Amino acid sequence: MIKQRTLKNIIRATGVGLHSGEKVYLTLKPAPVDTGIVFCRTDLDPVVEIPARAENVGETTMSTTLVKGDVKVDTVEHLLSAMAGLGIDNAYVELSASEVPIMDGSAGPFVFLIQSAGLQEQEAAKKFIRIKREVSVEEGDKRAVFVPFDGFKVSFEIDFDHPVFRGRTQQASVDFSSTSFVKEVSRARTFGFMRDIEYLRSQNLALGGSVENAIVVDENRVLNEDGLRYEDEFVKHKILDAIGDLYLLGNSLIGEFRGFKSGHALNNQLLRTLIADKDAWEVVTFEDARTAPISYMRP
Ligand SMILES: CS[C@@H](Cn1nnc2cc(C#Cc3ccc(Cn4ccnc4CO)cc3)ccc21)N(O)C=O
Ligand SMILES: [Zn+2]
Repeated sequence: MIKQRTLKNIIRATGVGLHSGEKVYLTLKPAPVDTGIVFCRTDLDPVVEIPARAENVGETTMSTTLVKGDVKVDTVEHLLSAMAGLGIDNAYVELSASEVPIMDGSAGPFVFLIQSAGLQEQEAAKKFIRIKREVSVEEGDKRAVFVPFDGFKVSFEIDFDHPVFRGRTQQASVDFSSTSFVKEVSRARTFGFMRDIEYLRSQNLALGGSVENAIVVDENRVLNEDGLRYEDEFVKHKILDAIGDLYLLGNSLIGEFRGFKSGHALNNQLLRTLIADKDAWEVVTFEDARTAPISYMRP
């Protein structure tokens, strides 16, 4: 059987919210079978619980925000990507503030935190959502699509408005084996252009941002002293974001995602459209892991 997974132990991290600039304490707690990823705001009385599900998304401007009443959890995409990548089904994420800490701007520190706490396989079949039919959404020149594929694959194209490393676009495609996410995606940091960042800062946004958690591109040159972790780090980061948004389906996907200048807003539109189109998907489990189209690393 491909089994559900949780953490073996509680683990803690601290960081700053990139948007809010607030110091936040993060606790990952093990959870039992069929819990899913549940976020909680520990700083509120009573404590408020928000399942990490498409129906709980309230804002998608520059990050995915979960909302329940007037209670928000901002920037869930990078932590959710790490959980998707490692195959964590069940976890409580307890936050002392309205934003997940940015860490280094990738999923790398979250996958390390999770793999340090250890993975616990549970005595229940892991649930997958299979893409049975193509589903697509467009808005102007932007496109996001689910395509049937016996496995998990994510393609992305981004269009910069000017030349960066002497071209206007980057494309990447990752056909996932057990090991692809940690090695080729997890370390891809978020990025901003200096002129955009200057504008975001003027409007009192990106208050936690720095070279320590973001690639800063001034014109066509990277300002970060040590440069890039991958040649195509920027498009690999959009693949990271997309895997985090896809996990709001609450079950691991069997199929292909393609993004063309997509972002959190259109990614979330795709998810809502797929969820509505019940003939395009079906929940499945694998009692024989050897015949399953997706493998996870050993726990
Ligand atoms: C959760 S992140 C999101 C994409 N996203 N959205 N907003 C963002 C803001 C930034 C930033 C930044 C920043 C970097 C350095 C500095 C210091 N500074 C300024 C000028 N000169 C200096 C050097 O002294 C100031 C701000 C990066 C990515 C962003 N994402 O990936 C969603 O998925
Ligand atoms: Zn991101």
